[PDB]
Amino acid sequence: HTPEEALALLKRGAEEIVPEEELLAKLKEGRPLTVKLGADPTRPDLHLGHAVVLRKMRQFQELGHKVVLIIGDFTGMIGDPSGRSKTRPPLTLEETRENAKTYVAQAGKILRQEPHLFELRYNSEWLEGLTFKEVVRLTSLMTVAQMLEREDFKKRYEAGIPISLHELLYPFAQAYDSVAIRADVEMGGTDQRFNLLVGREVQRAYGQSPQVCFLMPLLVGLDGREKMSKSLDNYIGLTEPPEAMFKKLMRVPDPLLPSYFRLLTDLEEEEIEALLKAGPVPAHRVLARLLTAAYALPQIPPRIDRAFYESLGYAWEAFGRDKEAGPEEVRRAEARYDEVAKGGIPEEIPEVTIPASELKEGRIWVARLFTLAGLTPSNAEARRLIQNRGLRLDGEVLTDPMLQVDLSRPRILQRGKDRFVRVRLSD
Amino acid sequence: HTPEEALALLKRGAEEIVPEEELLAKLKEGRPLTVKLGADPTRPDLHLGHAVVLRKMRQFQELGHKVVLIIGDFTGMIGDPSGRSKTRPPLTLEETRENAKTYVAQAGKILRQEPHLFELRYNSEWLEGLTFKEVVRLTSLMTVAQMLEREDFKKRYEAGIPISLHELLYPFAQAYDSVAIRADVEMGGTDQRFNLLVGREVQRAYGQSPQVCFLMPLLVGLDGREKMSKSLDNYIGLTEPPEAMFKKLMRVPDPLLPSYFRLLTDLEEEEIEALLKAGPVPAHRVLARLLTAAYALPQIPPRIDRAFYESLGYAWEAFGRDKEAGPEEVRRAEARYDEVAKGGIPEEIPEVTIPASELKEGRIWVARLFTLAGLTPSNAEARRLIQNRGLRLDGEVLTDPMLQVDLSRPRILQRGKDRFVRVRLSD
RNA sequence: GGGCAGGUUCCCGAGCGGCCAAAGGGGACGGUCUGUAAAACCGUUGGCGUAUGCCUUCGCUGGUUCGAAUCCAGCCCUGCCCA
RNA sequence: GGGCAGGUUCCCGAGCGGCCAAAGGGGACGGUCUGUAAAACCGUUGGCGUAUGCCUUCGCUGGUUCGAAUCCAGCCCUGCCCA
Ligand SMILES: Nc1ncnc2c1ncn2[C@@H]1O[C@H](COP(=O)(O)OP(=O)(O)OP(=O)(O)O)[C@@H](O)[C@H]1O
Ligand SMILES: Nc1ncnc2c1ncn2[C@@H]1O[C@H](COP(=O)(O)OP(=O)(O)OP(=O)(O)O)[C@@H](O)[C@H]1O
Ligand SMILES: N[C@H](CO)Cc1ccc(O)cc1
Ligand SMILES: N[C@H](CO)Cc1ccc(O)cc1
Repeated sequence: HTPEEALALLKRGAEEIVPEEELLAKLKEGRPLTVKLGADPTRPDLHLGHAVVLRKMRQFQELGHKVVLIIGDFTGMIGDPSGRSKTRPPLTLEETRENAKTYVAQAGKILRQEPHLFELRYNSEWLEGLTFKEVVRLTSLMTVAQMLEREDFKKRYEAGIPISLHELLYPFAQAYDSVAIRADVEMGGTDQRFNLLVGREVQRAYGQSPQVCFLMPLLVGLDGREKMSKSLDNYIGLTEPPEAMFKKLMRVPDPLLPSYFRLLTDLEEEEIEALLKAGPVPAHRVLARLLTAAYALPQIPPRIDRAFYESLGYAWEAFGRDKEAGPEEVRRAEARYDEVAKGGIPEEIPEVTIPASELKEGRIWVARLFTLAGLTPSNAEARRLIQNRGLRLDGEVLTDPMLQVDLSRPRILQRGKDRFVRVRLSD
Repeated sequence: HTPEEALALLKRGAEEIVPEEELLAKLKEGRPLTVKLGADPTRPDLHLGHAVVLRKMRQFQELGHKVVLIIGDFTGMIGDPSGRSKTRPPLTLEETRENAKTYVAQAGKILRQEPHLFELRYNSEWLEGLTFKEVVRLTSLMTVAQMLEREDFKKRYEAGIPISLHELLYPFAQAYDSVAIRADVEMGGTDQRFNLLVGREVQRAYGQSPQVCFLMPLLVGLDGREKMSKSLDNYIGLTEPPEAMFKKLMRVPDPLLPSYFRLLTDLEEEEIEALLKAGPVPAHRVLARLLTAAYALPQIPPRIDRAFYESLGYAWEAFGRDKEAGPEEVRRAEARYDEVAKGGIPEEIPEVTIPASELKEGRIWVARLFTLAGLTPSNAEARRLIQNRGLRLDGEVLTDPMLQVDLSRPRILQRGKDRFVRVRLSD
């Protein structure tokens, strides 16, 4: 694909690219551009949200450009204020580096690892030794009125909500990473406009070609309103078992399916529109199958498309009705979903042995058992859950909080619609 | 003097000491307290303004405490925003270190140098290696709303006047210097409240006894309104020749004499009040004599008082009329003042030889001569000055801008009331 | 990144095509009155041996016209409103 | 540094001396209806082998009273107004 042609593929599904005429230009230079993308391991594991920007990076690699993944072990220590309406809490450099592990491992599910298209870097490499005098020069490149001109900060300032002064350095620390690696393009979610812009500003200061800001739409999380985030618990991990990933995707609030196909799949608007035709449930089945299938593999395919869907063994014309077809892992997944919907037990449930000592008088109080089992944070809670008709013992809905369970033979504990644990005597 | 007693001597003439009960306490610890006082050599030479805080430091040394003079060669690079209503301009670390020279030399005119009472330090020693991570911790000790709560910043922000973000680090850089040397007390002009307070804040963060902020009144400069400053050209240098120092003090606007005696001398309110009795001119004579006398010496006396005034040979009862009395240097000084008032020539005038080549046709144009002499920035100016009846040749008020001066024998050039230069042929 | 308002001489600031080295105010400098003060008042506030001559100064770099501080073009910087 | 208003449970937030493990709203969790969705509705929202018993939780540390989340004292932190 020639320049003019690449700028298209890339431009598709993208929120905004500014300044676009510069990306079109850089493409014409016939040399691997440097595509930057950082992530602050404040919490482990990546998720479908990240997949939004990562699949895009992948696509840049696919057109021969090099991607540099910046693991913000340092920045993550400071905490990125973008969005947050409250100072993010502190994090030690040892912590962020612990999380980083997951990020490296996991990025691979979407990114290419071939050395000429992928470099890994932790900004703590070049940021710890940034000198006080050097900082002063960065922070002198912008004015107070400009910082406060940010959505996030404005609101907070006006609302009289504390803003730690250090929260103002973050933009610059991120900005530097750009200079650090002469980035041609910095990838990002829309909530990174500001940071990506300060990146251009700081690059000029260091006499470098101002990177091309590439913003991707933000994927909304399972709650329906807020964006997917590791801190909001509304995400679908990139490395959850197919069972889990499949069920969660079956829960993506209806009003979002359109967005999910656009940001997570490669289906033509037409194919999407016709899917919603079949209705909500059917679409979910499809969306779920694709992604559970895709992320099941060691690395997703260059394109999650109608063909890829069919290559699995499904009939696009079947619109999800063809449950039987499909991989012997996505199958069982969708299968577990349905059994549970019906109110049946999942085939494979986690067993958890219970030391005879934990017994008392030969039995064990249901309240405590559910806790010893990790289904309830505590007896009191269990009790409460039971009064609320929320736990089941061997399929039967418990009703006697004082119940004394007999662990002679295994038992199948249950909490809510889909949390199962088989337990037995081991001691 | 016991603690309770010291807290008094010190408290006299001082703007405010906060928190006072802490200084009273520290005094009782019977151990040399650490009195901090920094200065940013943005421009060379100290002046009577500085003398305000320096004489106070001296007094702390006089009661046995140790003074640590911090030469802000680093801070001076950043630029202290206090007061300034516009970002101070940049300064290289090599520059500030050039100026520093003057400051060390000159501080001595007021400060004691005995090692157990005086230490010299350039904060660039401990500030250059302050790490980015370390900075983040300093700037996290305060909120935006608090920075903007400053007189200086508020005004500017509201007034829509640019505030470089780096201007916000200065407080912290100064604050650190406190931690750096476990300062018990930081001295300062009232325009340093904020900085001195952030110093306590930052000390707590580093688990140190929050220093005692000691604010001294600001001495107003010769203009009459604005405070004396190296950047406003309204100062009287601590190391100007007695001639100069004497004449400038004879120009201290009347409405300020009270302040000048209080901040620069050690005369009881009573003595001051009775001086103003004699009237303006007489008081000036006295004020001038004292300080010109005092700063004439290699180091001022512990107290510029009525006794010291008399020890010079003056009659306090004479109220300045006794012009003859006095040192053979302060005498000639006051003498030059008067001759010039009368319109006479000063005895000792600076000569400046003029290379025959500079001649043209045997003469030299008055306009150019005044420039070759350093009395006028340029011919045009000279011409203009002359049209304005502002230059004199040999006592005669020039009137012919095209005049061709004859440098056969010396000539006495003059610009305004008191700028004289004798010039002659040398080549 | 996008919209609008700004960028001019020491500072702030007016600026129209040629009347622009460029209004006014401030500051500062000279001067008068004085006390080598203040106030008031009167001037000055790009440079060149002395000048229908040239250069420097209107954010930068180009261009239009005979002629650009004004106009056009790209870029830089600030405030506000955005994102 | 000084004045005033705040600091309470996952969040925001009411709080009076004992009625406080502490109102209400949000979120979240259970449940009903469903499509393992939404909306609506009904509950839950410190812990302890099962409890006129104790502990943890009202910014920190002390103290008053029989009894403190409420009161007093010093200190910490935030917003506004100051300096
Ligand atoms: N839900 C999302 N949808 C789309 N892109 C996302 C989403 N979350 C994060 N990203 C992108 O991934 C990049 C890395 O995110 P990172 O984890 O560093 O911070 P974050 O925004 O706090 O993440 P989280 O959303 O997990 O809080 C972001 O710069 C953004 O471009
Ligand atoms: N006119 C003055 N009157 C009284 N104290 C002064 C005066 N000028 C400066 N000081 C004091 O001297 C200290 C050192 O001043 P420094 O030269 O570092 O900064 P500055 O305030 O810019 O000085 P300047 O007044 O020369 O601009 C200040 O912290 C202040 O305490
Ligand atoms: N700050 C972004 C969100 O956490 C991630 C990041 C982006 C760019 C970097 O150079 C570093 C981190
Ligand atoms: N910032 C003050 C005025 O210039 C001077 C100063 C005061 C304290 C220091 O630690 C350093 C400099």
